[PDB]
Amino acid sequence: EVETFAFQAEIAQLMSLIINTFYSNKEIFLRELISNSSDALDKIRYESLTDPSKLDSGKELHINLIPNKQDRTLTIVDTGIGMTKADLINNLGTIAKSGTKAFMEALQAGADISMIGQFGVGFYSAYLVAEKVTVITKHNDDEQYAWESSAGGSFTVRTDTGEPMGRGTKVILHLKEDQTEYLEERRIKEIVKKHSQFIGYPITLFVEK
Amino acid sequence: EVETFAFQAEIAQLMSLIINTFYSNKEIFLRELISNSSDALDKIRYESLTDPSKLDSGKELHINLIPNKQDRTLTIVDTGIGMTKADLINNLGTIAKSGTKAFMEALQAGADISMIGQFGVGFYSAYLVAEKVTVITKHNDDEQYAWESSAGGSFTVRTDTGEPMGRGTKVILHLKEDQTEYLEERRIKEIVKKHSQFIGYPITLFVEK
Ligand SMILES: CC(C)c1cc(-c2n[nH]c(=O)n2-c2ccc3c(ccn3C)c2)c(O)cc1O
Ligand SMILES: CC(C)c1cc(-c2n[nH]c(=O)n2-c2ccc3c(ccn3C)c2)c(O)cc1O
Ligand SMILES: [Mg+2]
Repeated sequence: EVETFAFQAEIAQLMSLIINTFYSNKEIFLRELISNSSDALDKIRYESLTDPSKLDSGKELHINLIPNKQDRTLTIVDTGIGMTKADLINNLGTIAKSGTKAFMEALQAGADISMIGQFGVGFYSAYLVAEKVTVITKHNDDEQYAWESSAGGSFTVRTDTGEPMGRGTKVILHLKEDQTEYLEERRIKEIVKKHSQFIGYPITLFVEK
Repeated sequence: EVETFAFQAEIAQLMSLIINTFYSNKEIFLRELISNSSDALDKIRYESLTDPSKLDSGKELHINLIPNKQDRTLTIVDTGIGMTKADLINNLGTIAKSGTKAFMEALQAGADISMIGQFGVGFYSAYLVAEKVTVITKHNDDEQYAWESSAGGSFTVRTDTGEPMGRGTKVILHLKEDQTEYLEERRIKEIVKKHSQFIGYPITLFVEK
């Protein structure tokens, strides 16, 4: 079964702002997702200091970047703590209602779209480049779930009974037709170096066949 | 009773690096602490969406900056989620062993001390300016505790039975004698504007009598 939900009104506003504001510095989406993965990795790392069994679902803490030119998708995989079904539905674990409001007030006072991550809602910058986003996630305390949205005010959640991930989150960006530069190896490397050079976990850029 | 602990060896190394490396851009300490407070505020905000009683210990989410020229202290107060005694002792809730190692490897590959927060250990940059740091914290699930360290490889934890804080964390920096500029109103404002201008919670700079 696929369940369909409406975004809270503030998030629907934020998504529409991101989709419809003219803003050419779109590459910041990657740093925001990589920063989310690092946070999730910190979370499982910290919990595992008190309970080492929480790593039975996989001991390696890393981030993988997977371009696919045939599907026109960019996928960011991490082996972080993942999210429960309730986390997914509660705006992907973000404080999105209050962060959106503070963010949009900051935009009126001189802030820039690239500061979206300082308000806890950097995930939604995926819609700078993507027409649709899928989040597949597995938390130790729950089953594997897939969240999906093409904006337009709604999102879906379903169980993901295919290939298990052990533990972690996979964000699949279905890129807009004019944003395929973010599938290019040289472009991804350039962005990682500029905005995410020194982070606490290995980043592996997959190459294509 | 005051209990005395030894830092793990990696943290003692990191603290010694921060204290003994020549590095003039010391003002970044404030952004790191303010960023920690914002994270803790995000935490209580997110938990309160599922359980509004978690705000019975105080509903306002903010950050206060308190200089005191007579005591030569700078204090950052937030009403975030706070920390338990175990969190305090487990390196202040940080992943400090693994973050320190990754950080110091990053320092060898071109990173700079100001990137300390990208490795989850920004708190320890307090020792750029402070000879001693006190952390007084109150989490909903525990009693009020005071953590303290003047570096030198050890720290103390005691109960703090004086003035309750409801919920949150107070970081008291006892400034080094040559670092009193960070008590000046114009200096604090300048630093907040440069590094922490757009964040999701109000920052109030206290003035002095
Ligand atoms: C939100 C997006 C979809 C996302 C989430 C997680 C994730 N897995 N487990 C977690 O706790 N997180 C996480 C981490 C940071 C976050 C939130 C919410 C707000 N911030 C700042 C959630 C991830 O690893 C990658 C991601 O791109
Ligand atoms: C660590 C210092 C002392 C500190 C902690 C908390 C705090 N209270 N409750 C929390 O969870 N945190 C917190 C927040 C962020 C953190 C950690 C550890 C690593 N990062 C990145 C801890 C605070 O509000 C202010 C602070 O300066
Ligand atoms: Mg952060």
